[PDB]
Amino acid sequence: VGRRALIVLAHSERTSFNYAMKEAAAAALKKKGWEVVESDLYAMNFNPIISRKDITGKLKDPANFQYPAESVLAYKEGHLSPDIVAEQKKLEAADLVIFQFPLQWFGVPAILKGWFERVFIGEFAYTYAAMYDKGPFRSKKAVLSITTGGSGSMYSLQGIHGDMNVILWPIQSGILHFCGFQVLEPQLTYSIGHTPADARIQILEGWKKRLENIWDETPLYFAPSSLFDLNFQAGFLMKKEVQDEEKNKKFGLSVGHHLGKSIPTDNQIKARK
Amino acid sequence: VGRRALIVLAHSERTSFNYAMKEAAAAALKKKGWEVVESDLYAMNFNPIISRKDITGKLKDPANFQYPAESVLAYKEGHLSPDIVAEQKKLEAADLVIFQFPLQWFGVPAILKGWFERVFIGEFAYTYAAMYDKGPFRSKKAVLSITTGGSGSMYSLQGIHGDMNVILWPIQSGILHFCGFQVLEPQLTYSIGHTPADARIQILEGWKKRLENIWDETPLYFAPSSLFDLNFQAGFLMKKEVQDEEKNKKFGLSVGHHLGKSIPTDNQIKARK
Ligand SMILES: Cc1cc2nc3c(=O)[nH]c(=O)nc-3n(C[C@H](O)[C@H](O)[C@H](O)COP(=O)(O)OP(=O)(O)OC[C@H]3O[C@@H](n4cnc5c(N)ncnc54)[C@H](O)[C@@H]3O)c2cc1C
Ligand SMILES: Cc1cccc(C(=O)Nc2ccc(NC(=O)c3ccc([N+](=O)[O-])o3)cc2)c1
Repeated sequence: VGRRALIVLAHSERTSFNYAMKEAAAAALKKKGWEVVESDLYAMNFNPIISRKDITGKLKDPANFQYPAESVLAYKEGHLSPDIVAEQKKLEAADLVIFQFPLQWFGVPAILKGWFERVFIGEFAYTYAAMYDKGPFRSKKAVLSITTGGSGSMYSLQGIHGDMNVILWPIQSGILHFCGFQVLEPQLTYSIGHTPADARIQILEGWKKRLENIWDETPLYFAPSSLFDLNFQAGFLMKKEVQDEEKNKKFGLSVGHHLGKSIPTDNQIKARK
Repeated sequence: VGRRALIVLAHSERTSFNYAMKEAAAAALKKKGWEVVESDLYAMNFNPIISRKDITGKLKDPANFQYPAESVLAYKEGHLSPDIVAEQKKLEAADLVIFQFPLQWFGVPAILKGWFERVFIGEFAYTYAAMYDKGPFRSKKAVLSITTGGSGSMYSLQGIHGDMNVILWPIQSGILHFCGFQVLEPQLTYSIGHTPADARIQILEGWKKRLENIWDETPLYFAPSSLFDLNFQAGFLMKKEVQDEEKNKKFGLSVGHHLGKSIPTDNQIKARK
């Protein structure tokens, strides 16, 4: 159990179900003796774009600009934009991280996809040496909590919207696990434009119950980077003895590591593997 | 063949490979007698956030705000924000649509993920009746062209980054096909931070070759919405006779329609199915 957390609301409104879920998250963690940092994004009319004005001091190369390179430099010295630096020390503090938001266009709203870019800078958040489960934030846990337009049958394995494990891999593995996070199961509060008034409290209640023993959960299964060739000459492929083990096995490992086989369904939604 | 197009650069720089790819796209289409609209996003320091100030006139409900509902209303009358309306008539004009950008955090940069939200409004872009291949933009074609941090072996089926078909479903199906677009194959220009100076011309050349007979291509396979239960009582599931046809078949249909089976690999990258 850890003494700290971070919540990130990503909806304009303070009337929304997302706000209520955040205030429900707040009151829940506050009730267990956790510190609850809040990066209410829309409230702090946050910057979502990457111009060259993230870096404070002189540009090392102001002719052609690799933002990748010029950002990494700016961190280690200590002259980035301090609205990035402010948000960074919350993460160094916070053991848990909760992202509350709506699914609009099969992904996270624009204002969080700018948060991810500007804050998660190389060395700080990710390295191309310290990757995935070896990554900086490996001693942390992270959770998603989404508010969907369609129903839960639409995003089934055979709904028109297709699988939901598929829409969570880009995020839960590609961002959170890539930095280090032991990604816990997400909270899929579907079709909220239909739900009754009382069932928009049952959801808010089941959330608070869940948040009690949240650190003591077991996270989702991602093929650990102990199973891979971490050098860029072989091609960063999966280790060659482990390839033969899975050719007698029926499923994949993750969604992205389907291996052209069965997807162990609810890989990104349930944890028991 | 159509007499129009639209390109959307989503990188700050005009030195970038993305800019060169856009200028290469521009000169290519201009050479074939196509009109080339350009929404150079960073140049038009574009708005990526959704506040309530997209709608011009009075808010129908300024107590609790569904942006979904208040946006749809605002379109059909004709008093949205005109920087949205300006971008919209380009789409009504443009037959083809090219998205040039970098893959940062397993997806599209923040400034395009705001473009998608504010411009693709209900009735205009998508409907919950006219869905997918029946959708508004069904008489149009759309393409992606990406610039990646890692190499092409990393995003193989057994690389640490996992599949690339998996990272393209959220976008190519969940955005473009959902509106209508017959999504043509994407342009995966990998690891550009390593590439030699001359091979950063071979790529720019092969692009221009490809753009000549681009409309005469055959698009990617997405399970058409003729195969689905388009009413929200059964649950928007796949039609019940078609379910039995695929239980004797070995592969899935799409990535999201894996059906817990093999993924017909390069579903989102090659077209022959
Ligand atoms: C916060 C952050 C997170 C990231 N996360 C990931 C991740 O999770 N996974 C991942 O794989 N990558 C990641 N990346 C890396 C990202 O993919 C790279 O930024 C991008 O792929 C590299 O292209 P670029 O547009 O940034 O570079 P460019 O600015 O396009 O550099 C390309 C070079 O080609 C030159 N060039 C070639 N031809 C021409 C021409 N005709 N005219 C002019 N110049 C030319 C340019 O001058 C330049 O030097 C991340 C980057 C950042 C900043
Ligand atoms: C009752 C109430 C009040 C205020 C606020 C709220 C709320 O959070 N609404 C809400 C409900 C749903 C979404 N997501 C979508 O609408 C949506 C758009 C496009 C897609 N898509 O194509 O997958 O899904 C966003 C906000 C609900």
